[PDB]
Amino acid sequence: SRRWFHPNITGVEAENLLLTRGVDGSFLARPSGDFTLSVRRNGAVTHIKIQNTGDYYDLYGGEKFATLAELVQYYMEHHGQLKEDVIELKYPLNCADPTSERWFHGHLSGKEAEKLLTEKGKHGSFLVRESQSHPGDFVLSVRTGDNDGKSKVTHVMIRCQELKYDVGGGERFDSLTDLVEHYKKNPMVETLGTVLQLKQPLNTTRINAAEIESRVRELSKLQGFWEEFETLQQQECKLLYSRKEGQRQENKNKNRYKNILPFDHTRVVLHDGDPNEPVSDYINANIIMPEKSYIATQGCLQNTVNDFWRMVFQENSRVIVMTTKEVERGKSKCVKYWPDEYALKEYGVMRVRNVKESAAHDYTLRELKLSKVGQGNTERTVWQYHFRTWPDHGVPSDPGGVLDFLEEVHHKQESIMDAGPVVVHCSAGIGRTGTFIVIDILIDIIREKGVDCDIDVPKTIQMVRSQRSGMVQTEAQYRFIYMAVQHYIETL
Ligand SMILES: CC1(N)CCN(c2cnc3c(Sc4ccccc4Cl)n[nH]c3n2)CC1
Repeated sequence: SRRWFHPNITGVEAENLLLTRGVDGSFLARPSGDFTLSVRRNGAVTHIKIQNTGDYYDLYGGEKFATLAELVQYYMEHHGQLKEDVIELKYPLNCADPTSERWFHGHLSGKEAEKLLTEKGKHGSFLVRESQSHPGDFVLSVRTGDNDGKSKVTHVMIRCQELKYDVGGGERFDSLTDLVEHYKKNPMVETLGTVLQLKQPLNTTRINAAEIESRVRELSKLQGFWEEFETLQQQECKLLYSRKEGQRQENKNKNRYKNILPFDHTRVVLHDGDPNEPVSDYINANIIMPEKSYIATQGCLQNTVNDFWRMVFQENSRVIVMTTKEVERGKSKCVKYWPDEYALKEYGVMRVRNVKESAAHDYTLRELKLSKVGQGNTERTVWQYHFRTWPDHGVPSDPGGVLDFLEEVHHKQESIMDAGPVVVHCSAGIGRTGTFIVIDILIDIIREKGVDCDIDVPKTIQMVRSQRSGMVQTEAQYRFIYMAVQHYIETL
């Protein structure tokens, strides 16, 4: 449900909430790109800092995580010993705000809402807005139907009385979300039969590509970007798919970050593994396919370089995108899994030759030759695109170089008949990596359909996040994906 996240409270409001409405074990998370976990223990409120500069959520005195929901789930089911004394996350302190619900539109007239539902709704599309006739109340607007008169818009008053909500009779809810949830499971039936089924929120995030700059300006006033992003973050609770294989003891040492793991149902499975190793089928990587496909994976560790090259070989991948230096801020992010220029190396049963490096402003290109040892004729060229100028924290101020990069990469991939997924990695393989993949997916739509096409940035991000945890980490990357797509639209 993710209700333990309060998008707009203060520290003192968080302590007050935990001391007066929580008990020991009660907790909540809140933003300050930094966040805080606030936890009551022994009648006192502690605040634990979470940092995310773009690769993962770094929790002080804890582990690193792909999403806040996975962070909370870990410390609520595994012990994870969040210590400091031990800090236990027992009871979510739920937030009642509706401001990051997909169906909440706050300020919105009835005629604007009828038009929105008319132009872009279907039977069951709905939304909730602030009542204008009755200050303080709210309105639920639903579309139902099959301009032939076969459809209609129905409005329903939501009374707000003593901070509780109701539709004029029956139960009174502590939040608009509790009311919507309730009347989603138990639809409202009009007198003459029509059941007001709340099937899906009206989609407002989808735009036509030509109007990108207009939306980017809309999102840049008072900020709209943060609202839209945090409404996406609110959807991360639906993506807690199992990641059992990555948690196996034999696979623990193959994870760069212990708790950042691939979903079981999209992970890359490696076959033809030597039968000597009990578990030879595992790597930290997920197939990403827009629903050109991709593999999103972490930066190699010394002990997974051989498994990485089994992946590349097995999937017929011909292009690798690296978006990290080998070492950043003095810390290892990816071991050097390719040979020096002109050299030849064996990695297990795989052999790689670095044929030639080419240096451009933002990136180096390494032309690798990959084959299986003892089996001539399996050789194929793999092109390694190594973006080197990405900032250690945050994102670039201008998307130009990233776009020139992705364009080259796309043309290489397209030029190779029956090439496999493009491999993309950074350190953890979710933040820079998801940003680059999402940008590439959006640009691909436009490449094929021109500027006269529909794009939906959060929808695409959600779709990539169902295939690997936390794809796209921060609001800064979110804005950067917009800004990149804008700049691509204006170069055509
Ligand atoms: C006015 C608002 N308060 C409410 C409506 N708006 C949305 C709508 N949808 C989302 C998502 S998710 C998502 C989007 C598209 C398809 C599928 C999914 Cl799951 N994240 N943020 C969002 N904001 C903007 C802010």
